[PDB]
Amino acid sequence: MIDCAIIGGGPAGLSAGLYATRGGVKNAVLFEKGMPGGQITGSSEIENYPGVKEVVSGLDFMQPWQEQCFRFGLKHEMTAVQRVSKKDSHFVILAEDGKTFEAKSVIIATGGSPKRTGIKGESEYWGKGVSTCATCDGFFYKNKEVAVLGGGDTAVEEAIYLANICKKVYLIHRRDGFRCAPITLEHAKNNDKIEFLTPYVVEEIKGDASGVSSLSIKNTATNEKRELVVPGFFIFVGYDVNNAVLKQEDNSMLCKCDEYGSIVVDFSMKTNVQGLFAAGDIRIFAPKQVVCAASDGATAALSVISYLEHH
Amino acid sequence: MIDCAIIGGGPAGLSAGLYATRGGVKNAVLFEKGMPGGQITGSSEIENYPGVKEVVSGLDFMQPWQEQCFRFGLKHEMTAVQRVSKKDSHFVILAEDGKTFEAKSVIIATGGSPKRTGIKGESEYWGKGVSTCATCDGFFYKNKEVAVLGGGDTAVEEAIYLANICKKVYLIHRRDGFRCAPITLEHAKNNDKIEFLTPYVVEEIKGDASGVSSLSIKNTATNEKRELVVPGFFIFVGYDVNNAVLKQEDNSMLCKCDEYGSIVVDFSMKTNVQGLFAAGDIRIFAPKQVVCAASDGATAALSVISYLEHH
Ligand SMILES: Cc1cc2nc3c(=O)[nH]c(=O)nc-3n(C[C@H](O)[C@H](O)[C@H](O)COP(=O)(O)OP(=O)(O)OC[C@H]3O[C@@H](n4cnc5c(N)ncnc54)[C@H](O)[C@@H]3O)c2cc1C
Ligand SMILES: Cc1cc2nc3c(=O)[nH]c(=O)nc-3n(C[C@H](O)[C@H](O)[C@H](O)COP(=O)(O)OP(=O)(O)OC[C@H]3O[C@@H](n4cnc5c(N)ncnc54)[C@H](O)[C@@H]3O)c2cc1C
Ligand SMILES: NC(=O)c1ccc[n+]([C@@H]2O[C@H](COP(=O)([O-])OP(=O)(O)OC[C@H]3O[C@@H](n4cnc5c(N)ncnc54)[C@H](OP(=O)(O)O)[C@@H]3O)[C@@H](O)[C@H]2O)c1
Ligand SMILES: NC(=O)c1ccc[n+]([C@@H]2O[C@H](COP(=O)([O-])OP(=O)(O)OC[C@H]3O[C@@H](n4cnc5c(N)ncnc54)[C@H](OP(=O)(O)O)[C@@H]3O)[C@@H](O)[C@H]2O)c1
Repeated sequence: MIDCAIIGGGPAGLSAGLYATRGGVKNAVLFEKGMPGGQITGSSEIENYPGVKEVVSGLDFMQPWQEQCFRFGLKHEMTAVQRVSKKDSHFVILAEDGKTFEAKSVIIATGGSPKRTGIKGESEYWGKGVSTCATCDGFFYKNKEVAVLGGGDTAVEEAIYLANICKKVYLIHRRDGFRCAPITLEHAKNNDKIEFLTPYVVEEIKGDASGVSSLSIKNTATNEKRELVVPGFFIFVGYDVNNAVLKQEDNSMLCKCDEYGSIVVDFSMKTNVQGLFAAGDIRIFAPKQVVCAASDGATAALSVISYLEHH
Repeated sequence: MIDCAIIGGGPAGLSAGLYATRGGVKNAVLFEKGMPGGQITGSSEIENYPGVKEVVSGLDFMQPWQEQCFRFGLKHEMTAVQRVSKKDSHFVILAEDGKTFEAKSVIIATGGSPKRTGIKGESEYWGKGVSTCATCDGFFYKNKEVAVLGGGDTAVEEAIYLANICKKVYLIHRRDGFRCAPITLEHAKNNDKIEFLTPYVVEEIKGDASGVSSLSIKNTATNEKRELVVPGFFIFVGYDVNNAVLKQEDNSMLCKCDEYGSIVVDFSMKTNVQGLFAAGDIRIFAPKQVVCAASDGATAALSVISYLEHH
């Protein structure tokens, strides 16, 4: 059977594959439902991966990972995994096509999904002015004006963060009330670089081939419309980790997860199930950066190597 | 005063500097006693950093980090730091030459130090067949023979690791007795791909332009000398994390450390001291890889950014 099955081919899984195979794992298989690369391939520009000097698209950034991470014997399985289960001292991987695979160890590296809005223009402008990543994309708008959408802890915290980089932040939310921590709302309210736009909705994201240039917004109470001119629009309307593969036939989870469904790991990326590891945005307290996902992947692979030595 | 003082300019410190400054920290200073880059600059060949497909020396690998990590305003203070201390709500950085600097937050990124033997040829062939990093360099010797020096947990564990990649591992130690865990010695003694050479000392590491080619070894019970032909020599004769800057005037330690002196951190790279973070090989459970060190630096910088917003 497979020595290590890696579920997901974003930076976490790719790095895990590289490390596992270069660490002597003889039969490592990367399961990935599309082309490996993960979420960054949706972005028109990345500049914050340490050691990579030139600013390029996310797709171009991930291109060299394909040859490199497979250079040491990693195998690809292009399929959507439906379920990972533990059976005796190994794992059973069920694919959506009905195929089954068996593995001695497993690294879950399935990432997560920012919640989207379906606002007109969102799909076209995703990654070219529409972002869900303030750390990744904020600095591209240094001394420029941007808008933020949402009323939770993430939206308000990120508005505050962006206010220290951008000239001005328009915080757009569909009610006068917010569900973030009152203390955080207090801080945002007292920041002169944040302009609250409530109760508002965004009706259209406008731009051209080079990206976003304006938002059509509307006051929900008065129906007054306005065209807000900004090159960056940050959407923080929620988030869900991709933990579907953990769900067992009896509805339980494969391994321990937190309140939000993220996989609990220790510093070795070990779950509470022997031979099961996790890496990247799927795990608790993940920073949601490529370098961090890749580090988790490496760490999980090193833990797999140690586990397989004794098993 | 300085917003964030980053102590050490290896991949952890460099990545922290990049992230801190791209996150809007206006006055971030990287304290580094030499040229930034850290331990990888001793190696002649790196291939395992996810996303960098070219195989180049460690010095060349780190060259682009110099421009990139400083592109967003980071400053470099070229000095050896003697101590980091708390002073009311900020920190004082004391240099070995007596200069002092005040900072609002600090990231400790000082790495660690493998112990050197001083054996003839060790300096000459460092990073050219002499290594202290089995993950970094092991795979270069796939299906070749290598030697490992030392008799502790690290030497014997790494001999076992290398025996799963190499054709044969010679485990050389200056006594018949080992100080590793009993079960580890048992595993190694019963591994057919490990040959014990005890009690022996290595008198010289020999090579040519291509790197290491042989060792001169002496049996110290019989005084018999002979040549051992191997292209790779791994030295594991001890290790110390670089935690000297934590030691206070009153001999107390600045923050909580583990039994080996490594800094305790949470998943946000926070120590038990407010405004003090750590990153890289200095912190507990560090995998000792550039991508991991860089991930920690990024994470610590994100925590600095949040800290400074509230302070
Ligand atoms: C708009 C945008 C811009 C970004 N720009 C940057 C940036 O500038 N810098 C940066 O560091 N990061 C950037 N990122 C990437 C970000 O940091 C992510 O956090 C990172 O990609 C997470 O990596 P991961 O490997 O954990 O997960 P993901 O990237 O989500 O990868 C998971 C992979 O698993 C696959 N998968 C999931 N479920 C299954 C299944 N059941 N079976 C098979 N395959 C499965 C998915 O198809 C995907 O390829 C950006 C993200 C976005 C959305
Ligand atoms: C032989 C060898 C080969 C390697 N090759 C690879 C490889 O192929 N792949 C890989 O991923 N990694 C490689 N590395 C690097 C390795 O991964 C290290 O674990 C990594 O460099 C740790 O990074 P760090 O930033 O935590 O610490 P370090 O790299 O140790 O950097 C710490 C920096 O802090 C400075 N510093 C320390 N104390 C002070 C002070 N008091 N004042 C001022 N400055 C200070 C030091 O001068 C140093 O530059 C190699 C290491 C070795 C020894
Ligand atoms: N510091 C912390 O402890 C911390 C930090 C960040 C996140 N978290 C937690 O992590 C979880 C995630 O929260 P998070 O803010 O991502 O989001 P979360 O609280 O769900 O909030 C989502 C927000 O987006 C709004 N929204 C949803 N769909 C929308 C749409 N289609 N159009 C416009 N607005 C829309 C919601 O509006 P309504 O309010 O009108 O429904 C809500 O304000 C929460 O439990 C949060 O507390 C904690
Ligand atoms: N799994 C784990 O928990 C784990 C894993 C790794 C390390 N550790 C711990 O980390 C600490 C460091 O261990 P480590 O093995 O790096 O080193 P360590 O225990 O100091 O052992 C060093 C070894 O190198 C030998 N040596 C020292 N100087 C030498 C020289 N100049 N020439 C030849 N041989 C020399 C020593 O010989 P002598 O024996 O003759 O003095 C000893 O066998 C230890 O506490 C170890 O237990 C724990």
